[PDB]
Amino acid sequence: EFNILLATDSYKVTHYKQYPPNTSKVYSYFECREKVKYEETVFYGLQYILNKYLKGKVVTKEKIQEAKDVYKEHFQDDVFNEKGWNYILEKYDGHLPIEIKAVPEGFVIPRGNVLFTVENTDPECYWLTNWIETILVQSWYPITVATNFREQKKILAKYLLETSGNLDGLEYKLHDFGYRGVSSQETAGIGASAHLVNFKGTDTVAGLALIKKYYGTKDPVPGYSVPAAEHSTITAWGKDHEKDAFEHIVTQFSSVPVSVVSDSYDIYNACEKIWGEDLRHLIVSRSTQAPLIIRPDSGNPLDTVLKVLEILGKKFPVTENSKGYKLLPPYLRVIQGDGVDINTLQEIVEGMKQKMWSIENIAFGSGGGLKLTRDLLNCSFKCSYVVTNGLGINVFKDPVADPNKRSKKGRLSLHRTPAGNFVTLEEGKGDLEEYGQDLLHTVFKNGKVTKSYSFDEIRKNAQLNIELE
Amino acid sequence: EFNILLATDSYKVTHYKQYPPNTSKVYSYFECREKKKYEETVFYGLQYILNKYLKGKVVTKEKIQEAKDVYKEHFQDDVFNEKGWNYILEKYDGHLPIEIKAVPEGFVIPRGNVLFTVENTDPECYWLTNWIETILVQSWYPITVATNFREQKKILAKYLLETSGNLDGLEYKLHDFGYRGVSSQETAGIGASAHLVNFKGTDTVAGLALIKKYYGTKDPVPGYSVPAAEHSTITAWGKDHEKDAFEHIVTQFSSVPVSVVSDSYDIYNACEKIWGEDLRHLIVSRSTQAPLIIRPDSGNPLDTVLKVLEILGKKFPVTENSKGYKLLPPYLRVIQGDGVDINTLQEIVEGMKQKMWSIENIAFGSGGGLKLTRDLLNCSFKCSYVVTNGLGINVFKDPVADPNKRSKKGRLSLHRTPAGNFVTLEEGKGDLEEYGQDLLHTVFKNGKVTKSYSFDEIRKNAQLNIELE
Repeated sequence: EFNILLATDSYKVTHYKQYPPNTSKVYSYFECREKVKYEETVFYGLQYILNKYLKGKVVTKEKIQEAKDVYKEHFQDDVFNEKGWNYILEKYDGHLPIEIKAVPEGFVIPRGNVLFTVENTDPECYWLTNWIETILVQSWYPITVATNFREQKKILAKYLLETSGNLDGLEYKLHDFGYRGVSSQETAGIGASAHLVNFKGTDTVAGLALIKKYYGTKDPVPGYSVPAAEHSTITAWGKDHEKDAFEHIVTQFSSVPVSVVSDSYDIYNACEKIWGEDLRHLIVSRSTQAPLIIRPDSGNPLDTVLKVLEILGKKFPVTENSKGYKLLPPYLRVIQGDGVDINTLQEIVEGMKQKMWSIENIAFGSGGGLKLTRDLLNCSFKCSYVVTNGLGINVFKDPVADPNKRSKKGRLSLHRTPAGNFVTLEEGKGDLEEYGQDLLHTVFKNGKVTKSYSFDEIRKNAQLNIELE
Repeated sequence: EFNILLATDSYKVTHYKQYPPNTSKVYSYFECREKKKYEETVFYGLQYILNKYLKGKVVTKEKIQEAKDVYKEHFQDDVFNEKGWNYILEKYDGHLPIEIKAVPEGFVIPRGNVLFTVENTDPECYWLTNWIETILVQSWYPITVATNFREQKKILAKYLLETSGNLDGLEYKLHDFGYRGVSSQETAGIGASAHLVNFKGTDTVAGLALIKKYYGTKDPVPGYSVPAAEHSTITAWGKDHEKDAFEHIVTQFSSVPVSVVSDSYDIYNACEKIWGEDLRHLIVSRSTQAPLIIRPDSGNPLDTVLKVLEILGKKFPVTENSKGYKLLPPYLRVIQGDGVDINTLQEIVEGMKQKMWSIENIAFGSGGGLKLTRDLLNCSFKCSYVVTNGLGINVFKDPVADPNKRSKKGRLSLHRTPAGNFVTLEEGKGDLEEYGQDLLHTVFKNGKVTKSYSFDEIRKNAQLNIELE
């Protein structure tokens, strides 16, 4: 079972002895510190952490003893604050005397703004604020995943709108195929849930269950998939029977969309001769609700997509839409799921546009051929205010060799500007009442989640301006 | 509770309808595919996955129903092999009819070799081999982390030996500080355990629990830490009292090693004036077993390390070791934990060597200021052999635009070559017995872990040649 006393950076075990004597308050905050890309971030994922790890009785006699014994061996010394943890156990029935304020989940906020704050609600637990830094800082991951997929969606939306005149199906243009490529089962759930803030197509089932348990959606599930082949279901037929494989698969899945990986041996032969000739009769008979989705999975992503489209464009009836772009028939689509990061996504849709192919023809997969870190958005947790001997003091770091690492001073609040933008006020200045109400909400207090958001409101908060029309 | 029926890529749910009819066997393998440097990989982490996710009764009626319900909504269609899963539940008491053979954990194997194979042990469960690809492929992470840290260890060892004449303390030269920068609690444990294959210093406690549970060590713990300050415990004293903070902390931890982050405001002033003058008397009095460890954490990693060393060398008595390199007194050391990836590590030690500073003077920390992916070592799982209508056929992919993605054919085995290197035999050629014993051993069969390795064995297997000498 998870033990919060063992879920911190080792050195933090020793910090209660390092703060100034008679420190009653330690107040800290999280931001995506400022540095033309990633100018605004989606705040998402804290609610998962609050619920899974921080809420309720998180301290017990057994957990304290377990922690004591581990740290004794780990430090080769007795440095563990048994008394402090016993105090939380005895006084608060193991509930953390901590208050956390945060911007609403799904909110899109410019870099360099306070996103959440953490402070102890009991003077005895001054050390607790930064003990939980490590666990809270991991919010960097869902924030960054949600932000990066939103930035990909912006690109897709721009080009889909330009080439088609609408945004129909945008939420299905970037399918998450990343399950095998993440570092653990837990990460798969978190990352997928972050993808699903932006999109609805996913092969990472773990995301659904996390969203259901921690957020909730009006719909039965937040994300969907369709039958698709992998290389093993094609190659198992034998090198000379790729056509037989294709035929079997599209016949098994004749009334639903089906994606068929087409590059096991020769993607271009597969498109021109197998799909485009030998099996063409099975493709042109398919319903608009059940297209064949051809999947290349190798070679230069851009060149391969453009060549596949040209091949298909000559074997199938192509129309020109109202915007002047070429459109495959509705029973035939392409998905490119190899090497698609934000850069190559941009490259492919621009390349298609230059060749007069509608973005309607294509979808993308995120997974193979790819990497986001805590430093991408400079996600950082810092102490900004302490009370020692009853005197509050504004604290910060400001390293001489890196002004970018300067942290904020004093008690923080988030506000609307007269123009309707966000501004973070420092040094308790929000109390001057010149900038209206603090936009942060208390979301955790003394062992209880005090405010939460459904996955539906998170998605609405995370919407693109272009979607808002 | 974890449900294996929900822990695969969604599309795999549909693959039982896509393999050739009358297929009784699907045999698949994992390799770190060669790429036309990371020439050798540490095989590590499968045992964790076998134990946590695959062994024992992993199928129940409730899990089948849970999956049935999820997939019905997720696919908006009833595709789901309920009968196939029922069969495993009824016939094998929910144990997976799968055999996995693997190279021993800790083994260091060149790229392009079979590391493990997977096959169904019952004809009815041909579909199961690749169902579990997703969960098994996540072994990419502990493999890549263990491999990357071993490669960093190689560099450290090379330079430590050159500048000092020995490898003393090598296992403590790269401390894991990466807890807050990974994507989840589970990843933290996995990644830390992989770091610990190579090193002993860690602030990620989760690594210890995982090792104890899944591998085991003679020693009580596989990894250690020491007291250390973070910016909050320094900055909380107020900008005018950094010296007071330093004094408090080193006095609190007078008899053990103590690391003190010294760049809150001005790392160079801190070293020269605070440590080097004001508090020098508290430093030169310390034991060799309890050094002060100065920690810069900002600026150019190389430039800052060299400048810190130059400062300290002028304030403290420096010796010249037998190799002609400068050495700080034993009560004083430096740790650089910002921006230290393999490339920067190399730059720093080479930079130090150029300025005649022994590597004895420095340690490094990983995590913060830096992102390994599945494609780094091209960790891949592919089907190479199937039996259809009683006939075995050797199968593979070989995409025309990317020969690097060609996969191996037929039944595989791993062998020592006459010169003592490694070779993977394809097409069942291992059966000819021309190459000695198959190095792959059955580690999993029909729900049981059949062979396990201790963490001590893994560490021994993963040793550097330089350590062997």
